[PDB]
Amino acid sequence: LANGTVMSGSHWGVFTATVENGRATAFTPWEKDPHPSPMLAGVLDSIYSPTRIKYPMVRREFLEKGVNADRSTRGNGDFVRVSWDQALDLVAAEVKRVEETYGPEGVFGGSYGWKSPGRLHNCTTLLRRMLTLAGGYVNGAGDYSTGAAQVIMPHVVGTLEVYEQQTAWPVLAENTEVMVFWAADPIKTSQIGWVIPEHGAYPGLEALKAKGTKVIVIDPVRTKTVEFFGAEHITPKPQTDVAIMLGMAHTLVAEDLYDKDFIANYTSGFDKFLPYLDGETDSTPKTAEWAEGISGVPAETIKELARLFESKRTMLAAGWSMQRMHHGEQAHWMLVTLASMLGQIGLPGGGFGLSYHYSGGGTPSTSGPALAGITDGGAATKGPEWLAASGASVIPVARVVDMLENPGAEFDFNGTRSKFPDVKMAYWVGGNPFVHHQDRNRMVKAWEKLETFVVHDFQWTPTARHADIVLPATTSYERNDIETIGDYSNTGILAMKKIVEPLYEARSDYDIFAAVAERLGKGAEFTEGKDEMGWIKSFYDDAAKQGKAAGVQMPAFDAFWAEGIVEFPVTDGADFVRYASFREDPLLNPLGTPTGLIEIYSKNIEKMGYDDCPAHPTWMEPLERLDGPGAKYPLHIAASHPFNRLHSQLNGTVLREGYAVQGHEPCLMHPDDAAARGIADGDVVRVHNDRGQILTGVKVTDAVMKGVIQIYEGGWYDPSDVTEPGTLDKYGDVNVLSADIGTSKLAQGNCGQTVLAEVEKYTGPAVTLTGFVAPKAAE
Ligand SMILES: NC1=NC(=O)C2=N[C@H]3C(S)=C(SO)[C@@H](COP(=O)(O)OP(=O)(O)OC[C@H]4O[C@@H](n5cnc6c(=O)[nH]c(N)nc65)[C@H](O)[C@@H]4O)O[C@H]3NC2=N1
Ligand SMILES: NC1=NC(=O)C2=N[C@H]3C(S)=C(S)[C@@H](COP(=O)(O)OP(=O)(O)OC[C@H]4O[C@@H](n5cnc6c(=O)[nH]c(N)nc65)[C@H](O)[C@@H]4O)O[C@H]3NC2=N1
Ligand SMILES: [Mo+6]
Ligand SMILES: [O]
Repeated sequence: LANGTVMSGSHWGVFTATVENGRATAFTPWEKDPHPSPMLAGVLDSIYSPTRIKYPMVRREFLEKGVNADRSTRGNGDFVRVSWDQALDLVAAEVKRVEETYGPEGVFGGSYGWKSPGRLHNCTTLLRRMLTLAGGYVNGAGDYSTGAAQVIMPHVVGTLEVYEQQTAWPVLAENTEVMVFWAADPIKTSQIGWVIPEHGAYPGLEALKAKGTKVIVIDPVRTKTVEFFGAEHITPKPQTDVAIMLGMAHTLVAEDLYDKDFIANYTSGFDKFLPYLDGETDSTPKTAEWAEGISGVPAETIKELARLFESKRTMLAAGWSMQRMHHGEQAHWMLVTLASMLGQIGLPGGGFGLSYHYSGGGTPSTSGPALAGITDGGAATKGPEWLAASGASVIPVARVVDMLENPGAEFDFNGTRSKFPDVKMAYWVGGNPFVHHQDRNRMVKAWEKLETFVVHDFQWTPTARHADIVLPATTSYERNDIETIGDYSNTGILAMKKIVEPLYEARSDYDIFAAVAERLGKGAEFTEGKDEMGWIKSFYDDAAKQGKAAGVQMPAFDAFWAEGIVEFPVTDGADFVRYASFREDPLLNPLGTPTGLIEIYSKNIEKMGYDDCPAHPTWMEPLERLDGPGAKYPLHIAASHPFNRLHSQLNGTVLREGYAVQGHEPCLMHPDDAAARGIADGDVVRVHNDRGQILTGVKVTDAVMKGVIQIYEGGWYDPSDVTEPGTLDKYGDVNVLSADIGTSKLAQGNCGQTVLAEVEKYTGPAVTLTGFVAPKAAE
């Protein structure tokens, strides 16, 4: 049996595995990783945990009745174990039947999800590769992270902005005087990467603290970011950040401090925004005192913050939670507008940055080449013949349930009108929509419209428990692959080597789709005559020929594989200043906006005439907010990203023991809010509102501000009874309480953090958790 060490990587970093008699027994972090993540131990455990999917399973009702099956029982665990040949035939038959009967509009292939890194074993692209050969599919656009901000930014600054390289960390160390983390917890969220992370922000944060720079955190929760710096902490009522920004802007106008030259030469439309700010249009001057009444943040604090930002070199590093809410578009639009008034855009250490908390943004980029990977083939096809009627071929990701509920209906998106297709089948790989999507009870009922639902995963998630057909996938650690280290830095290329043999009857997504493509008569088209190592060698060889051309030397494929990693050099990467060239000469280097300047007022958005997205940053009442006029529930749920999970990943591993409270997902509550309900620390509680009800376990702390509770997203939904409408979730999936609505007509983003609820001590009948053990028939 195999004994030795093997280096690989993941979403949590680079590591070395210890293998003993063919079993991975420890994962040790890479020696050059400046800040390893404590979740590595959970990654290892994820391979062997009790929720690992062993065999291909078919839903008993679906097996016996096909499309006439009762669809209300999806999720009850009544599965039938089948052979791979049986399951593959069924999957291929169903894909073919739906394509022939309904056309490409009948198959939803968006399959949103964080999957695993790797250029070959990219399950979502592999699924689209197969669906392409099958006749077509409906896809998803945008994402659940910057759903509103990625659509508003291009109308304001010209590009996406959120997924672009930031002013380098070192530039910040020598020039920044005031660092503001606005709705950002970089310490918590910098642990993972889309591709292998280099954890480059930790060293960057460490240099700011060593320099003694003043740090301000604006967040309702006292996070590790606050604690790490001993920062001045401002706690607004969730969803009122725009009110505070207007209050600050108003102060800068009233005391005549803002930068008129900056505004005059680099922006457009300020004069159309001024009247609103002064109350000329609505009779409501947006003062610091007016902001105080809405946000709860003292008027004088708001004025002192405004003045400090204007007199010191300030960097506004904003997170994404505050645009994952109703009217999300205004949050970063107003932030840029405030940034414009301060006049530091394009100066070393000043301006704003939207990716300092995500995937190493700000870590100096190397001069290394770009790495490519398997494609879905669409760019060299001549896909479906599509047209309105049948409907749109692309929907904004968060409108999947609206689509199911309203086939043929029209919807708005960024100035256009399209129709919802009539989807009959959904195929999901590498995602967990039964945890990640909003308003669980609404979505549980809307799923009944799908005849067939196919899922691949290696863990028994809520999504997999609800499938008609479940196929067991392998982890990254049971195969070979290649991937980039550093989403922005491009630190190097890593060989992701196989650690152990596939467990049970698990198969890679690639092999599964290969076999399904074979049954549709398209085997060679899918595989291209290459095997695993042939694909990986061609990605590397292409990068090397690109490297060569640019003067970067790279070893031959087998030399690279023997080493396991290539590292690229940093040349001018550490001196990068975002927007510097625009500041230096705006006429020669203008933005990609109609006017070529920062658009505070948008004529383009004006012509769309959307009620929920005015032509300039505006304060608007959200669906529900803490202490809002007529608010029905009293507590705001900060349903943010989990510290010891990657979304739902690693919930069914040994890490859960360290944070669960009586077996349930933890809930942070302030002592005063606990006292009022006669709630003691460690008690099981019922959290509920009009959309659903869930059980969590309380942790009493003053880390959360009064009026706010913290229940992280990602908990595995564990319904008491799937056939009972609004059944109680026994574990703690925060998305059973959120609403499923668009941010506005412009972006249609998710409003996953626009949630209010009530909490009461749980006194009902004892409950048995069943989400962390495999379905009985799957053992
Ligand atoms: N109320 C909410 N608040 C929020 O803040 C919140 N966040 C969003 C955002 S920001 C995201 S990402 O943009 C989504 C993430 O949902 P996702 O389904 O990507 O989550 P995961 O728990 O990472 O599911 C991944 C899934 O894939 C499996 N897997 C891994 N490797 C592969 C593979 O190679 N083969 C297969 N077939 N499967 C793979 C994992 O095991 C895992 O189950 O959440 C939003 N919701 C929010 N709500
Ligand atoms: N460890 C960890 N696990 C993860 O699951 C995770 N996921 C990754 C992904 S996919 C992304 S897209 C990003 C998300 O990065 P993002 O900035 O969207 O993260 P959140 O955890 O949702 O919110 C961050 C902070 O915003 C605060 N906040 C909430 N609402 C308000 C409010 O209205 N006003 C203010 N001022 N602040 C508020 C929260 O309290 C929290 O500390 O993180 C990434 N990093 C990840 N880290
Ligand atoms: Mo995200
Ligand atoms: O994401």
